[PDB]
Amino acid sequence: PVEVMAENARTGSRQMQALTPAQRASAVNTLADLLVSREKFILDANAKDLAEAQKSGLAKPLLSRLSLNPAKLKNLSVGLKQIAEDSHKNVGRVLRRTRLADQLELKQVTVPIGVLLVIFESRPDSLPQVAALAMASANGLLLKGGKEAAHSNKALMELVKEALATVGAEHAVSLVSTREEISDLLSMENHIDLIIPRGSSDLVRSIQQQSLHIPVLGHAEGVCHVYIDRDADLEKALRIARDAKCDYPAACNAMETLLIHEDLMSGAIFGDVCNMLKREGVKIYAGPRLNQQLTFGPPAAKSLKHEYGALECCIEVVPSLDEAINHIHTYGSSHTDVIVTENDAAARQFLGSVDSACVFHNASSRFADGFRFGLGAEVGISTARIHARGPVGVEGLLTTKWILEGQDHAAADFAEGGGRTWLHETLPLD
Amino acid sequence: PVEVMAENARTGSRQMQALTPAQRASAVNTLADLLVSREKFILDANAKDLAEAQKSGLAKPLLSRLSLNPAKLKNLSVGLKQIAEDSHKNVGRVLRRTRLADQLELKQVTVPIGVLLVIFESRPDSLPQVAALAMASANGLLLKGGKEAAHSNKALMELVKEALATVGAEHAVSLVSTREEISDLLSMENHIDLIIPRGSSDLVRSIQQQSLHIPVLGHAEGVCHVYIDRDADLEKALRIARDAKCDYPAACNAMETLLIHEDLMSGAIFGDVCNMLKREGVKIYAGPRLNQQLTFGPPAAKSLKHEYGALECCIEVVPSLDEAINHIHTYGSSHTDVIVTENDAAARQFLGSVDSACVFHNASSRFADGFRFGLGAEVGISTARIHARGPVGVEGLLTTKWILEGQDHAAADFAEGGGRTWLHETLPLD
Ligand SMILES: N[C@H](CCC(=O)OP(=O)(O)O)C(=O)O
Ligand SMILES: N[C@H](CCC(=O)OP(=O)(O)O)C(=O)O
Repeated sequence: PVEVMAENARTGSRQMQALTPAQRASAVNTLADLLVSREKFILDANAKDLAEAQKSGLAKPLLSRLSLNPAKLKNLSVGLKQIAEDSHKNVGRVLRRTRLADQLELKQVTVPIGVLLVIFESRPDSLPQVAALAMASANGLLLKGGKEAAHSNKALMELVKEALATVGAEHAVSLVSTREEISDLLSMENHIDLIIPRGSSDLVRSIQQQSLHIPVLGHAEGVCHVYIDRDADLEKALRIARDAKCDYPAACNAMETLLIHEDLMSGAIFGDVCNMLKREGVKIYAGPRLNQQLTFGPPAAKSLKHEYGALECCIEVVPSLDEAINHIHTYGSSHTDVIVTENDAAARQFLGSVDSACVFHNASSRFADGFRFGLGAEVGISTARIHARGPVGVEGLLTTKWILEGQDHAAADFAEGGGRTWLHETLPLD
Repeated sequence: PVEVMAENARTGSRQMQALTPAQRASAVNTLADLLVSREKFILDANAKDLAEAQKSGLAKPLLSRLSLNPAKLKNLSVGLKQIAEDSHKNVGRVLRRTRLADQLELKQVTVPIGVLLVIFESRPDSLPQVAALAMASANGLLLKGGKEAAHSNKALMELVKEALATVGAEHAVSLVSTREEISDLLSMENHIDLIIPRGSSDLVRSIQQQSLHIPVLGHAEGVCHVYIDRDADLEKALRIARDAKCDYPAACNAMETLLIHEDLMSGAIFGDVCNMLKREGVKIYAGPRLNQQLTFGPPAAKSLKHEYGALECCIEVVPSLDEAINHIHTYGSSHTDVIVTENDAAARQFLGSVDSACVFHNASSRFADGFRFGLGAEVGISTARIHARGPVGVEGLLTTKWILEGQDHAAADFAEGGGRTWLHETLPLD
């Protein structure tokens, strides 16, 4: 069934709630061990299921992401080991230690979010990742993929279920797929808490539109942007654009535009970068100001708010750093940004100005992946205006809960009628 | 108009964004000064407008909350002074200082939320509160009340507008009311960010239903709950129920139920508490188990998930502490809770168990107001599953923004093809 799953999930969440000390670390340890001890099973499952899917040939991005080999298995094992190691005290943590009057102290402890419902096109290299995520943040977890690789996902589900049942006393994790009517449970409320799409632009778009009245994660479209300044040496910009566009054209956080100080048009930079893009075979559009400054020009642009995911990168140019700010905040989804120059003043004003999901200074918008931030294995990428930004580390799955241990106190007793006063002494947090 | 207001708001937000050092503190200082220097104006405005509204006589809760006197003005002045004092460094704060490789350091700075849209029935003792809130968290602000007290609210708007224009160089705060079609702008997106209802149960309910796809605040219905244990001396429970129900029956966070160890039914506690409730004239319903244990009994109960706001408090009893947990998590909106006993073991298990918006140990659910937490003047009360819980302090209006200042780095350069490595040295945060 469906709802009984969610309730089993909540129950088990509270079950494993009181089991932090070396428990869940040991749990994901044994999970890694099981991952490295039942490989032939899961390897052959993935192989046969993907092979059976090949006869259909539904789409090359999927039919590529579906891959899985012992290398990826070693990678997942080591990543989950890292999560185990650094996941010591992400629950049951204090954040403030404050007193009000005699024997009147409070704090602000951490606590799970509840019953998450992750949705992704079958990239079965993800399932154990998020499973360890849940079992480290102790918040029980549902899962829901697509018909593709369903058998392999089922095998991984057996994996994680056994691994949890080792110690944990409850299967506080479940899979529900095979025609489960995304709109049906998506419409349901008061059981699921955080919808974490991961698959690709299709899922996140279809959700953000479809979804209504539910806390979600995941951005809309990774419309990056870049800037270069009159005080930037060129070869920087060159290799930067290389890392930016040349590397992984289908990446969510992959750059999709560019912007340059108009004055340095007279620096041959344009020719260098565009000849380089052609050396790497990159389709080129541009914008109105570029249509102005030159005669022949690359083709027109459909809409500045587009996305390509392949070797295509629009290009505009403006005179004002502030005009740059206007443009970034007007068109792009403000998922990312970057500045390249040597002056700090313009740089620091910029960094202090834009409200993207991050900024950089002589870096590569390919940097935003969490793993590159030493942030522990991320769970997604958020661009929403609340509760999480950019790389959503494991901390992006926790909330607060105030506790108070008084003796005999009350509200009216603190008024002038009683001998109760406020102190607000911020104790050293334990 | 409407949208131009929102855009003026965003512009001014970024305007005052780069003006932290003693600027906004001075701004709210001068705001308090103006509040204490143009009283006759605003006092007479409130007086005349409320008097004109009295002829209608729309509702006593409103026609009571509408009050305003020099005492309340002194109170607002001192509260905003407190906000000024403690609002030094809530923006431009670092949270982590981490390096990856040579000259590759990052951080995680704070940043406003954007363009908030607060909605409340006209309690004009609120407007300057939230205005100082915005101007301390630098996030520009809209405002939208009801037709009542519109003139007084307009006067306060003149107040705050002049106070901001003193220094701030932009009116990054605006009012839009007088028939502004809540559903119209509520439906609008991509300009407003956080909807903060404050008025009363009516507004929050009508919104939560009406609202769709927008980050909101404010709970649904402050269905509290209480527990008492077989290891609690009675007079505690007595004065606790006093402070709980007797004080402010219409309070959002006011208790609405009760629960007692069934064994101590044999302790005359029931008679004491109910005779006390009658001494304070409290309407009484109860629940099925109580219907069982006694014969005559108070009347039936419509639905356990109800709310009264007046001298009415349902009462149930269960044997199992865990059954208590089940009940709290099943019926109540889990806005609050409290335990009263002397054993820590049961107490500590409880506190570690329930997932309300807070818990207590020998306190009064009237405690949850933020001001009682030394938390600075709150802005609302959230019960949502994300981003804020219980007392939403001023910190509940801030987000994150990652910055990076590298030299010439890239993503592929960190692979084995380059001499780039990861360090993850958590520097001492500045
Ligand atoms: N393949 C990813 C890097 C590519 C990336 O941008 O992140 P992803 O969108 O695949 O989660 C990794 O292993 O860190
Ligand atoms: N009147 C409030 C206390 C009552 C209360 O529960 O808070 P409120 O719902 O009025 O914001 C105060 O001044 O702190």
